[PDB]
Amino acid sequence: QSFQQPCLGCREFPASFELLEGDVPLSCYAGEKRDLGYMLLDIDFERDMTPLFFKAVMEDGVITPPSRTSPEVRA
RNA sequence: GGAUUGAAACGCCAUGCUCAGGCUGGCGAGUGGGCGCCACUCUCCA
Repeated sequence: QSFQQPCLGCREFPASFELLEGDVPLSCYAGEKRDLGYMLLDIDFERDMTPLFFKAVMEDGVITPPSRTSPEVRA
């Protein structure tokens, strides 16, 4: 069930979804590391729609952004 | 039931492959070659 059909960015791109109850499978670049540069973290609606950026790096195809609620990132 | 740099967003209207031209004039299948040599229907019952 759902409140509405999810989309991959734009409404013309629907997404099929599933719930996982087990282990994460392997990934295509499981044994490679890669750099992305800076990326968008989130948008601050409360302080008049202000964006935030952070540093992105991929290794084993897993990326771990910092918490967007953390105050220090709001500078 | 606030917010996926999102919520809305046509590649569209229409256009001849056309007019016309001979595969034609003409050339012998023709000269001549034995089906021949010889062979019992024949031996019986008023």
